[PDB]
This record gives sequence, C-alpha cells and structure tokens, in this order.
Amino acid sequence: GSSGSSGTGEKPFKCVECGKGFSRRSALNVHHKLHTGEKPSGPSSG
Ligand SMILES: [Zn+2]
Repeated sequence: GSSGSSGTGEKPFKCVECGKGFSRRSALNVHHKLHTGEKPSGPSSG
C-alpha cells in the first residue's frame, strides 16, 4: 500500500478556483486565466 501525505507548504497566495499555492501575487494571477475559459462544452445562454 501507500500512505504518507507530506506535501505541505503553507503558501500565502492561493487560487480561488482550486486553492493552489503560490509565492507571489503574480504567478497566481496568471494561473487564474487558465480557469476562466475552457473548451467549448456547455452553452450557457444569457
Ligand atoms: Zn486554480
């Protein structure tokens, strides 16, 4: 079997979409763009 979660960091910056962990207020802002915008799936009419 496998066990031993030792992947902690306590980063100050975190994504509001997944909760990632960054170090600067820039790298996190860029990773966000990835969230806002995905393949053409689910026509959300408006
Ligand atoms: Zn994210």
